[PDB]
Amino acid sequence: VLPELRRAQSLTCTGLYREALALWANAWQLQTQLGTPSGPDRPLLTLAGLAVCHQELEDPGEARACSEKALQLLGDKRPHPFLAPFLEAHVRLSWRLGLDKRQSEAQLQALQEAGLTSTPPPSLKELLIKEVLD
Amino acid sequence: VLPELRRAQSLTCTGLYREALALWANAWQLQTQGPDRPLLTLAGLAVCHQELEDPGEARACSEKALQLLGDKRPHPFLAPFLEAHVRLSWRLGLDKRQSEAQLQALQEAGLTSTPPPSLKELLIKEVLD
Repeated sequence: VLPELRRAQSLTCTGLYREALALWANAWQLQTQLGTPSGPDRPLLTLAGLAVCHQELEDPGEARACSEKALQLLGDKRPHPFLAPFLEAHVRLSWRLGLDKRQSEAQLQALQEAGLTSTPPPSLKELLIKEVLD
Repeated sequence: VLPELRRAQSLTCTGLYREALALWANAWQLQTQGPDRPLLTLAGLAVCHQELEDPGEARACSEKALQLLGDKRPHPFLAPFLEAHVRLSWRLGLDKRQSEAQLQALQEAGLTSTPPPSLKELLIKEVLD
């Protein structure tokens, strides 16, 4: 998705809003099914691209829809994918070193007791390799 | 920085941790010169330090990561987005009271600029390489 965002970004910065819009729009579609997102600065960047291009073009209605979607994402209690893998690595590394686990534990058992990550959470290594460097 | 990170990732997947650590660590101090590349480098360091049985460096790395993630600053996109929402709602004769109240509170507390940054500003300033 990043080569497309790259091009959409340059096009938008030059002022080719209509050319840019389609690129942001397909990148949005990619993310929304094939990942839901993953980590939410890229969705937000995409929606910012859409909102700007729609305003310039000017579908203020479509721009307002983009803003709504963004504010929902921003308002939702969505942890960031790396928070669970780090809590787990921190609980584990505290054991290896004979140190306290219970604030990192209690936090991982609240993300679990409220549904925000799996019991066994994803691991640092899992997310490391699955991350695309595009 | 990306060449160094993808090269580090592939050695980590290959199981060559000492080699990959050297790259992750160098990629870290080049970023010294949006928490995702940092978080990922720290995950690279924490995974390699751990495999090489340097658990303390790994825990240190994971400590920074938990710091970066505990950040209490508003998401940078929040204010630009409220501004856009208020402006567009007014233009279109729709309700802006809630979003405007939220923006005004951020402005009053000094958590954003008093005409906030625009969506275009953040679009420009963001780096994808």
